Amino acid sequence: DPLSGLTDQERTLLGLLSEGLTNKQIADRMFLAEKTVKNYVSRLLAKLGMERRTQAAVFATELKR
Amino acid sequence: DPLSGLTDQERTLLGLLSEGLTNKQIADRMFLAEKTVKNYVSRLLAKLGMERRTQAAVFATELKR
DNA sequence: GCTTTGGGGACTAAAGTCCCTAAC
DNA sequence: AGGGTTAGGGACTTTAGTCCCCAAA
Repeated sequence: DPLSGLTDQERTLLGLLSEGLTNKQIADRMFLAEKTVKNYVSRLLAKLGMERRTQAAVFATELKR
Repeated sequence: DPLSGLTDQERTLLGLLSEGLTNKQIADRMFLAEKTVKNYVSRLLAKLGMERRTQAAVFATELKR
C-alpha cells in the first residue's frame, strides 16, 4: 500500500488506470484534455519506477485486493 | 476463474500480459514474432469481450488472487 | 513572485485490427 | 492428402508515452 508520494489525483489516476480505461476516457471522468492526461500518467509511472500503464494497473489492482 | 475458451497458450498470454510486458517482450518469452503476438493477444481480447490489453491484465490479476 | 495544477508542440513508439497466406 | 492448428506478413489507424516549455489561479 505504498501510495506515499502520489498527489491528490495521482491516487485517482491509479484507480482509473486499473479500470483499463483510455487516457481520453480517464480524461472525461476528470474534465481534462487527453494531452493533460498523457502527462499526469507518464509522470506517475516515473514516480512508480514503471514504464507502462499496464504495470501501474496491475500494481494498483494488487493494492485494491 | 473463467479460463474456459482460452487455448493452451492463451492462458499463458494472460500471465505474461499480467506482468505488464510488451508484445515484443512477451514474444521473446514465447519465441514468436511481435506481429504474431499482436494477433494472438488481439484475438484473446475479443474472446474476453474486452478491447484493451490493460483490461485483460487486471482481470487476469484478479484471478491470480 | 511563486507553487500548484492544466495543456500545446512535436513526435517516437507501441498497440490494435483485419484479412489473407504457408507450414506442419 | 484435403484438413485443422500454429505462426506471421501487409498495411494502416489509434493510443500511449516523452520532454520541455507556457499560463491561469
